Amino acid sequence: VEDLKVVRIASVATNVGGKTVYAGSASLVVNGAFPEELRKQGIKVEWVPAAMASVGPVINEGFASGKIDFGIYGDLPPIILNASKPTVQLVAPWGTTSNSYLVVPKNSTAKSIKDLKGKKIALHRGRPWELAFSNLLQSEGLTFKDFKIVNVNPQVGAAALASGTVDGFFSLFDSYILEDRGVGKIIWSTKTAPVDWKLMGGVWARNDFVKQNPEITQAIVTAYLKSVHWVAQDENKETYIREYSNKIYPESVNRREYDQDNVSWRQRWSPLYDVALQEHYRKAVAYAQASGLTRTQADVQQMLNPHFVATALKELKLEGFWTPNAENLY
Repeated sequence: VEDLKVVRIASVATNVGGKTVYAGSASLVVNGAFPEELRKQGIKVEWVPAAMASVGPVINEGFASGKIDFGIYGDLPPIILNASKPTVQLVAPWGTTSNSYLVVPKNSTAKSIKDLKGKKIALHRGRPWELAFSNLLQSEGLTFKDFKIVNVNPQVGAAALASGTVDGFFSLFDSYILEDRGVGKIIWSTKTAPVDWKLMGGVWARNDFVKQNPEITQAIVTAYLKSVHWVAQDENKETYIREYSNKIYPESVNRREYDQDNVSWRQRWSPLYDVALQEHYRKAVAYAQASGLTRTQADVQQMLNPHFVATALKELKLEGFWTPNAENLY
């Protein structure tokens, strides 16, 4: 019978064939040594699992009402929350969560986005990967104006491309299934893009919680990075793939997401607040407003707090384990 501090931590969760998937980082932290190590510190973690579209009325809302303290999820929601009012801080970046991919029907002429001018492209609007799409367009001097954008989820979009109902499909690693059923081909991917075009996020903390409890916040961040250091070693890549990845999809699909990438296995897990992170966040906040997800732009600086990872890396002797990325002069 101990005197524990209850710390409420949210994650995005999904039940697949009797089990629960958590968005990459969380599964490792929910299923690893993290809860137990915090227990030694006098901290009881309590999980607040959230279905993939309860994120607003459960996570952002729990943050808003102070009923949640930490949240392990993507950068898009907390950006939307923070625009309304500064509420939440990034205290541990989880690295780069996903590449994005351009897929064309198996028998297509198309070799790069240029070839799809005036064509139908299936894209789930208002999703983080829309930023990568926008970037790619910008990179080659194009706009949304130059395409008919079919706004559909990845499943409808996948079915549509397989049919030849669209001429292109922009999505994440679910794209590989289309290659496997022999009905699509990937022709572009963020594996050839700057690091900031990749999806991000991590461990978000309620601003008031941090201000009141720097010590506990630190214990969480230090404990988090311990888990991350463990998974970021190559010998544990296969364990991650088999135990902690996205089980909606076959292991080979999950495995291909990391294949031939310009970011190593270890670097995918980087918690560094490097130039490429800052830039991604600057870019993401601009896109959130332009796509009308928010009226306002969140102050990027007040939303990023590098103090805890800095303390943790010194404490864990991991100051040289990751390397900071610079601005990619594209």
